Amino acid sequence: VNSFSGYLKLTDNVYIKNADIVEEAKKVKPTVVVNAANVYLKHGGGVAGALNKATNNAMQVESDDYIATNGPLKVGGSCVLSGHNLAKHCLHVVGPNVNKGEDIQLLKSAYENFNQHEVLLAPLLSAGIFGADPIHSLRVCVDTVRTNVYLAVFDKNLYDKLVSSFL
Ligand SMILES: COC[C@H](O)C1(Nc2ncnc3[nH]c4cc(Br)ccc4c23)CC1
Ligand SMILES: [Cl-]
Repeated sequence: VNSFSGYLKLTDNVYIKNADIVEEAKKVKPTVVVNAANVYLKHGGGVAGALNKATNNAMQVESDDYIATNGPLKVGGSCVLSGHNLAKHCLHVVGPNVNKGEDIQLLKSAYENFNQHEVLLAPLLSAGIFGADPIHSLRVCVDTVRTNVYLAVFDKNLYDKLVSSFL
């Protein structure tokens, strides 16, 4: 039993809700919140901009030190950093950005990072400003993630389309 509330169950292990991931993280304080990161951990907009803003820029400060030490992530890769006031940990996951020409096949590799964590609160990777089809992202999520994932979808219209079209 866990504290996630109001989710629709899609499969044995995937759940979905129309919710602002920032407000959801603040309420649940999950062990892991997933950020829709880029390789530079520059949290300017989309989900990343919103999560970082909610930490009062502490996520960005921590991220800049991480990059100075380790260099950029790989597309499809991830790193675990602090969850600040939102979660115990933040899993920064880089899905391919279609508006940069990145291989959509890398989306499966990106979701594989979720399997290293038993339970996660997450957005749909590569959706939003990353330019991928969210219906496809949900399909890859369901077919790749085996751990327990709670997906927060900000847009109500998109949420209804994802549920109604789910196979
Ligand atoms: C149609 O594209 C939206 C997608 O659902 C997407 N973004 C989000 N997902 C889940 N929680 C979220 N809280 C936010 C707060 C701000 Br401000 C901006 C974006 C998000 C956000 C890309 C995954
Ligand atoms: Cl977004």
